[PDB]
Formats: sequence, structure tokens, C-alpha cells
Amino acid sequence: AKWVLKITGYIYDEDAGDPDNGISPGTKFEELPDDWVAPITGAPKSEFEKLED
Repeated sequence: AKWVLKITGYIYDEDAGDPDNGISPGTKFEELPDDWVAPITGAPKSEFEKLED
């Protein structure tokens, strides 16, 4: 599953996690800690959107 950021369209590939944000391999975006936060374009979890229809 992935997580798109309606602000710009950033997708977090939960299948791999995020080597750019230094995160665990295969991490549920809905379970990441507060240490995870995109740049000015989005940051928390509620500001994202899964890929499900």
C-alpha cells in the first residue's frame, strides 16, 4: 500500500518504507512515529491519503 500527499503528490511506498527519511523497511505509514514528517509540503499523517479507491 502507498500514501499520496494531496498537497504535491508525494507517495510513501510502505512496502519499502522511505530510505530518504531513514525508516524501517516495510513500515505502515499509519504506524510511523512523529519522527517522520515530509518537508514544507505536508508533514503529519492526517495530511496524506492512502492509494485505495
